[PDB]
Amino acid sequence: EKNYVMAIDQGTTSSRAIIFDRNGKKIGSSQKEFPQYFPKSGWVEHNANEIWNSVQSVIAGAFIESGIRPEAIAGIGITNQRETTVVWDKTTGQPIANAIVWQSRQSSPIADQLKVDGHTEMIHEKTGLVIDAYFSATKVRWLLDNIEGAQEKADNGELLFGTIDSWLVWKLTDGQVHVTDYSNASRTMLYNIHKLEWDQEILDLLNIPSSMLPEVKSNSEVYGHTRSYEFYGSEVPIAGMAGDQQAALFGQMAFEKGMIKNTYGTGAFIVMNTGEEPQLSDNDLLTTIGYGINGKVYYALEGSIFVAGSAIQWLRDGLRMIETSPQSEELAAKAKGDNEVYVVPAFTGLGAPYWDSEARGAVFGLTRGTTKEDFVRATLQAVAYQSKDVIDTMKKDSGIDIPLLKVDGGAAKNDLLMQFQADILDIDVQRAANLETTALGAAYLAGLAVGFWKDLDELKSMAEEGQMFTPEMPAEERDNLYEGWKQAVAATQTFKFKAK
Amino acid sequence: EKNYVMAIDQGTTSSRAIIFDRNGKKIGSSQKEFPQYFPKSGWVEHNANEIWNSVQSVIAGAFIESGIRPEAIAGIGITNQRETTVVWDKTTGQPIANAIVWQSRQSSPIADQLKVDGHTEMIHEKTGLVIDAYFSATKVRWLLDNIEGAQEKADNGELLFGTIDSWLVWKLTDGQVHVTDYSNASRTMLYNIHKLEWDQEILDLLNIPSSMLPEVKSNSEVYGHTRSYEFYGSEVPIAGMAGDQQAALFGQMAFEKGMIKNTYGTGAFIVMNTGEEPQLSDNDLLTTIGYGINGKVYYALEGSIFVAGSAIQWLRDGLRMIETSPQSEELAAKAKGDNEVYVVPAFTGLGAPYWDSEARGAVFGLTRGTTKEDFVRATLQAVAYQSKDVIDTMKKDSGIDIPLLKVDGGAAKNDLLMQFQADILDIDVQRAANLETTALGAAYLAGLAVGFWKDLDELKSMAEEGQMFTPEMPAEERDNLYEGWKQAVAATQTFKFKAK
Repeated sequence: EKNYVMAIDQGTTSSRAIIFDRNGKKIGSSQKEFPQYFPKSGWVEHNANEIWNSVQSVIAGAFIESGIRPEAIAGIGITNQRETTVVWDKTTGQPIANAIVWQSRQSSPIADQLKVDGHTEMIHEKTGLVIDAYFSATKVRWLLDNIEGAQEKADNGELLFGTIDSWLVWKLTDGQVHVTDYSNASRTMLYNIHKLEWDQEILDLLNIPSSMLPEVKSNSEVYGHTRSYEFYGSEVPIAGMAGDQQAALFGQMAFEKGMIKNTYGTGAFIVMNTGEEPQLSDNDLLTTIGYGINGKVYYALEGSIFVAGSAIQWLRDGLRMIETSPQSEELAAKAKGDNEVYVVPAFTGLGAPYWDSEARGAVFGLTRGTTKEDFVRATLQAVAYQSKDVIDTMKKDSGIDIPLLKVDGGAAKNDLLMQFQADILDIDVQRAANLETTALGAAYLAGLAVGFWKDLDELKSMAEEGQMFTPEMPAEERDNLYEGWKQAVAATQTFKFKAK
Repeated sequence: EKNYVMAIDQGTTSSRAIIFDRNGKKIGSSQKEFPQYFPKSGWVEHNANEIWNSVQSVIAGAFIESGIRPEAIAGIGITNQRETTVVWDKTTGQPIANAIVWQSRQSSPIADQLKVDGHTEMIHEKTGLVIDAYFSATKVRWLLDNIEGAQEKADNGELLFGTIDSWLVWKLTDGQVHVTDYSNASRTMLYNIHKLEWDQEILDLLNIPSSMLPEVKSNSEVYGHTRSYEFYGSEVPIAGMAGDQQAALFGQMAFEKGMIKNTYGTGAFIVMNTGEEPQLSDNDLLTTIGYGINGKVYYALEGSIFVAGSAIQWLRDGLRMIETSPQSEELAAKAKGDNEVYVVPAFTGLGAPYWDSEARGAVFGLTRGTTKEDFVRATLQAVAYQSKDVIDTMKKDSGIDIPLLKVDGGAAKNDLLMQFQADILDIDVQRAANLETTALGAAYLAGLAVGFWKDLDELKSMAEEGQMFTPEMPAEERDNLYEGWKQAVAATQTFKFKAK
């Protein structure tokens, strides 16, 4: 236990591990994709054993690339795709079925039914969330409805539930620790964010035995130590944990009320720190927990954009319009049209501020002159436009003006996209020097827990700001582009055809 | 109470690790490609640190996939691309330069000069080999010629030489052990195979200091134990070692005199076991050491075909005629032509039985109706034809009639190619149940050294038979196809153009 901390980032389509020194500098890293299953249209599943294997792989890869040995690791921090739900057998460690991903709509019939039975308001008051298949609760209900015998095993204390943080810590401790942090728990829709406890009324409503549930802890404390007889001959403290979007918020050093970031990945998620009190007005956004450290709980407002990077995957894999995902920026830069085509890629419904689960993907403004380049450019721009919807909502809700947006994520590497984002927002966009701020955030949490870094000030002193994009598009051009987006979304929301 | 053996197969374009149980069943494996460098025409280099990283990765991957723990491995067998040469600093452990691959012709001017100065008869009588850039000797000379200061450091005991086996054992032991086995040693062109020692007269001729050279040991004994603080730990015996083609011979259980195999991979290599006395006539073939075990040394005859699999990589990367390598099987199966097109892919010269370093790749029988499919089929068929050349030479030299050929290697999976091989040879072709008999060979060697398996009879009790291919083409067709090949080769050997 010495001079390095490791972060593991278990993302939607790949896992990553990174080892940092006491300066916050990257010494080694490794990344590996894992299988995505789509058994029925709208369903998305992961095999949790394959997720664990990808994590084992990248932990190995980080050590191999760094030349660092486990005995030198002070702490491990863990961050993850949120909501994605695993249920597993307590004795064998075997998942009962595939994990259901946050992307999946397979549990929508159950969410719909909860709405028809009138629970929307109660759920929102307790959890800060909205009744939707997005969150863990209906994924658990789905698994206990559909996996033969699962409900009875659960009623007999034999099955455990966990989000990915919890699953991984379980794996790493070989079953000794079944824990989750406040930020991940807050995403389950089973957790009361005001009383800070699993909500018994929701549990009863859904017939989920409380014996399935992990204990909830802060985002920065020692949860246990590795056994994992792959982590070599070392018992390393598992010491920081947060949902990926909250990890990014922390890694961006957004510690003060009002500070705001956006992470561009498979989806895009705008999170504002609101401090120790939720927020007077939640309208059209989620109220969630940012992080719990130093005895205190810090809340956040979040607007979720479900489909961002995955729209580009669709172009590649569905339409086969592009050969690779990076090729998309090459094509978009070459677009020659008037910029009047709009793609609203709401494959699973519109996220914030709309939260309209019946919307599907749509395209507008097509003409004979519309080229592949134009269509790909419009697809990329969607995430910038919806980010503005969200950020305007955040100003309205928070009554705070927003002079600056910090940004991170794989997709934020696209300079032209970031310039466009600044241009349409008419606010400065500050891109992180190290785009993987999710992993950095988890490393910070773990480092603070073990005394690797002592104080939030030692973290600040590591801050080395990145590329700044300043707005350079005139008000008339910007107002026109955004007004066309609003009309596109409006028109998308009018298509609500349901068969029979 | 340890119940598994691991084999590491460090090949020409990828490395692979497999864990076997005491019945020989594969429990887990992992394979990883690593960069191939071609700095000039005819040169082929590997970064030895990247090769080490690939082996680290696959050692992890096999543990990860199998669920087995390093404390349960009875011993590790290592097998490798032969001749490939690394020279490194004894103190830093840093290679002085890229390794020079067996494929590389960069040291040809040095080999050429040795032939001009009449050293053929003497090198062959000492080593069983021929003077060619293929073998390690001229590659070490190239490194001492061309890396500034290298000859002086070598002369001062500061640099070590190793084929890949030796490099890997050095890395695994963190610099404790500098060893090589008889089979790998015999391929350097620095090792006297009659006297079983490094040949001083060859070393003086090439000005190679003997302090560079590893100790030479048998193919089955404990060379040392792992440190490798990534091999978790667990100090596991490093216990079997052989050049890849000799490991395959052992893996096929070709333990008796006369028994013969061919391994179809990047190159193809026909090896016949000639027992405890070398073979009487070596004409047109190599005399090499098969393996040393039980205090005895088993010799072998070899015919090497440099370009087999790599002809298909050339179709993919050079001509861009196919999308991936697997696709070649599929194109060849659709070929409609008379089968009268011949491709002699001798990019770096012709191997056994020709050993003509000045021949280059060539193509014959083209007509306006020759399709891509026909071109691809002719390319694949070359290795089958040249294997007949070699097998007929072996029959000539040994007087042994050869009624059966055992086969293995990745490229042997192609049933149409394996049938064609049996067809043109008019002898039965028996494919290994497990195509990676190389790794199996290394495992057998390691297991025998630590008593995991006690005696050769325990090895034979594991034999599970593979697919048999029996000849089914009449004499006239077989004789015409082969005659055409021989004319193609003759014509290739007549093109000997050299500028100036």
